[PDB]
Amino acid sequence: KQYDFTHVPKRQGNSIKWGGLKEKELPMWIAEMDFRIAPEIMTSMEEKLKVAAFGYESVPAEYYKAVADWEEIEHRARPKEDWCVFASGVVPAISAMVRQFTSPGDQILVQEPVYNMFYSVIEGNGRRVISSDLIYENSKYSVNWADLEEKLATPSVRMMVFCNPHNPIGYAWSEEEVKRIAELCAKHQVLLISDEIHGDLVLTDEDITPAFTVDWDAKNWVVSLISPSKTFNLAALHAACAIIPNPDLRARAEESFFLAGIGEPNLLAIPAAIAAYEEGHNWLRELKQVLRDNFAYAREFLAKEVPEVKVLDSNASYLAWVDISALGMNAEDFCKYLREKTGLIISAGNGYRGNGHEFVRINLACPKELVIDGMQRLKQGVLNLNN
Amino acid sequence: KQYDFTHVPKRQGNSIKWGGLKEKELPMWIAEMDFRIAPEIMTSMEEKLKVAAFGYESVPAEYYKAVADWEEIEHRARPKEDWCVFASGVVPAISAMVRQFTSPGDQILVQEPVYNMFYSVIEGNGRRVISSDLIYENSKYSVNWADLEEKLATPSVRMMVFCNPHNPIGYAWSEEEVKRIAELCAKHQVLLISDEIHGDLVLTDEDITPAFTVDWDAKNWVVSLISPSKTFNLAALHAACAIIPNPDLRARAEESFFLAGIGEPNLLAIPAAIAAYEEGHNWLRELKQVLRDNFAYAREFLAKEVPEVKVLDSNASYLAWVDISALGMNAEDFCKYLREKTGLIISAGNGYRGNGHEFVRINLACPKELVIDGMQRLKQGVLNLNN
Ligand SMILES: Cc1ncc(COP(=O)(O)O)c(C=O)c1O
Ligand SMILES: Cc1ncc(COP(=O)(O)O)c(C=O)c1O
Repeated sequence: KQYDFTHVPKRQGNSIKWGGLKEKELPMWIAEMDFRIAPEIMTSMEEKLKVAAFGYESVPAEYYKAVADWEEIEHRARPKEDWCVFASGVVPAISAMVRQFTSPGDQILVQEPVYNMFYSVIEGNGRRVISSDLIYENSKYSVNWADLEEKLATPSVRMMVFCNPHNPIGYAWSEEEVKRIAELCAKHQVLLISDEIHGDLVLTDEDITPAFTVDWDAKNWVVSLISPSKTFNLAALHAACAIIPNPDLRARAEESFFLAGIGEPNLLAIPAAIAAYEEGHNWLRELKQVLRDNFAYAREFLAKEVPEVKVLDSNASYLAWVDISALGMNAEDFCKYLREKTGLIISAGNGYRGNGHEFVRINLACPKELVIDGMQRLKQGVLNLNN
Repeated sequence: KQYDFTHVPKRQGNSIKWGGLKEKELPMWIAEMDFRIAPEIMTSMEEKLKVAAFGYESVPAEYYKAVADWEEIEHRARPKEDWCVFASGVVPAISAMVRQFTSPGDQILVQEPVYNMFYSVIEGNGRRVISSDLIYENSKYSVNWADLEEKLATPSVRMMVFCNPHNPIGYAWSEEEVKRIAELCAKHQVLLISDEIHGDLVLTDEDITPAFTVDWDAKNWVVSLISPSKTFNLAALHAACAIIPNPDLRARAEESFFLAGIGEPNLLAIPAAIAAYEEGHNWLRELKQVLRDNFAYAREFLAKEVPEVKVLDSNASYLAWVDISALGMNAEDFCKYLREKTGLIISAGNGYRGNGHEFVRINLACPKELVIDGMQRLKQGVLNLNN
C-alpha cells in the first residue's frame, strides 16, 4: 500500500461525524471516510493557498478535460467536454434543476428506499415525491417496471431523480437497466436526473453506466451528476459537475446554478477536483482493495456470528445495507438502543423511506480496526436484545 | 507597516480579475483586491488543510460569536448570536430570500444607481425592479423621501434591497438615514434586506449603522447581510452571515438557504471566517490607511491632471465612482476605448442603471504602484480623445 488507510484523520471540532462524541463512541453512520485524502489532492490544495489572495474564479477548460479524462479512464465512457457544467454540489444542483425544470405542485419520481436528501429537496421546493418502490423479496430489491412506467407516464410526473449507483442499497444498475430507464423517461417527456456520485465506487468487476452514454433517442433527456466528494472524501470541497448533452437544457441548468449561487467555484474546488480526476487513480485503486477487504470481513463475520441480520449483496458504495427485520424492532429504536449500549452509531434506515424501517446502514470506509470494533459492537447489541 | 500591501498576489490561471488578459493590461474593474490576505487568516486555512480529510461540517456557535465580537469591536453594534444564520454568500442569500419572501411578479425596490447584481437576482427570479432613484445634483446623491415612501406603500412592492454602505457610490448611510428607511419599511410591511458587505470599509471617522440595530418598532422587518469577502479579499471563500432579529423570518430564511444549497460551509469557510473576524482587526486598520492613501493620490492626481473627470466624495468602500459627464461620452464607449488604447480596464457605470452611463467605477484596492500606473493610463486616454 503506497497510501495510508490505517490512521483516522483527527478532525476539528465542528465535524458532523466526530464532533461532540462521547468517549469510545464509534461513528459509522454519515457517509464520509475515515481515511486521509490522496496526497496528490493535498498537494494541489497547498499549492493553491500559496496565492494568498482568493478573489473570483472562473471554471477553466482544464476542469472539464479532467472530468472527461477521468470518466474515460475509469468508466470507458468519455463525455464531450462541452457537456460539462460546474456546480458547487450534487444536491444543490438537483435543487436548482427541481426549480428550473418543474413547476410547484409537480411530482418528482424516486425509487424508495433512496437517499434522504432527495425527499428534502423535492418537498422543500414545493414539489411532490412519488415513488415506484423497489420490490424487496428474498433479500434482493428489484424494479416493478410496469409501475415505474405508469408513474412516469402520469402528466404531473415531470422528473425522475435516479440514484445510479443507488444509495442506500449499494446497487450499480446494469447497462440495459440505465438504457431502459432513460428511454422510458424520454418517451414520456420526463427529465432523468442521474445522480452518479457513487459511480467511482463500484467494487465488483461491473461498472457504472452513466446516463450520458445512452443513445440519442434518449440522451437529450438526461443529466448526469458527478463529484469527487464521495470517491475522495471531499464532501466539504463543494465541487461537482453536471454532464448535460442537451445544449439548451445544459445552458438553462448553468443559468439556474448561477441564480441560486452554486455556479461559481470556491477557492479550492477547481485545483482539488482537477488533481483528484487527473492524479487520483492510484489512490482509488488501493481504496477499493481496502473497501473490498472491509466488506469481506463484515460479510464473513456477520454471516458467522449474527445470523439474525442479513447484509444485502451490493456491488457499489462503501455503505452496507443490513436487513434487521428478524429483530422485530423499528430501526430507529434499535440504533438508539445500540448506541446507548455499545457506543456504535449507525444510520437507521427509516429516513430512506420505502422499507427502510427494517434496515440499518453501516459505513465501512474506515480502517479495518474500526470495522472489527464496529462489527463486534453490532454483535453485542443484537445478542443482548436476546436477554 | 506590519503587513504587505506592495506585492500583487500571483494568481492561478482561472482568475476573473487577472485571467485571459493581453500583455500589460491593468484590471481595475471587478471588486477584489490586489493585496495578500491577512496572515492570521492564511494560517487558519493552512492549519485546516492539515486535517487531510474534509467530510461534513456544522456551523459552530463560535462562528456566530466571532461575528458578534467583530460587529461589537469594529462597529459598536453587537448582534445577538441567535440572530445569525450562516450563508455561503450575500448575493445567494438575497436570491434565496427573494424567492422565499416575495411572489413572482412582485416588485422589489432598490435605489438606483446600485450594484448590478441586485437587478440580476430580482429579474432573474421573475420579480420586477422598482427604483426610487437617488437624486444627483452638485456631485452628490440624495434621497427623495416622498418618492421612496410612495413606492414602499404600493401593495405590490414587497421587499427593499438596501445597499449599506451603497455601492457603487461608496456612501455609508447615517444613523438617521438607516433608521428612517427601516421605519418606512416597517410602516408599510416591506421587508428590508440590508446588504452590509462594504460595512467594514468606511474610510472616514464615520461608521455603518447596521439595520439590525434599529429599534423594535422596525427591527422585526430587517435582515442584515455581512461577509468577510469584501473586507479581507476572500470572494472565493464563500462565507457570509445573515443577521435576522425576527425569529419567524429567521427560521424561514434559514430553510431557504438550506434548500438552495447555500446553508452549509465548505472546508475553509468556518476557520477562515473566524480567524478574520477574531484576528483581522490589525490588518484591516492597515488596509484602511493604504486605501486612504490611494484615494488621496487618485483624487489629487485627477484634480490636477484630468479636470474633465470628477471623483465623487465618498466615505466607504475601495471603489471610486468617477463622474465622466464632462467627457461627453457614454461610459461604456469610454471604457471600451480606454481598454483598447491604454490597456486599463475599469467598470462602465451603465450596469448600475440610474445615471451610471455618466460614471466609471475604479478599484483602488491595489498597491500604489498599480494606482499610479492606472491613473496615468486614464490621463493618457482622456488626453487622446481630443487628439
Ligand atoms: C446519492 C447521493 N447524492 C448526493 C450526496 C451528497 O452529495 P453533495 O455533498 O456533493 O451535495 C450523497 C451523500 O454522499 C449521496 O449519497
Ligand atoms: C454591494 C455588494 N453586495 C454583494 C456583493 C457580493 O458578495 P458575495 O460574494 O459574498 O455574494 C458585492 C461584491 O463586492 C457587493 O459589492
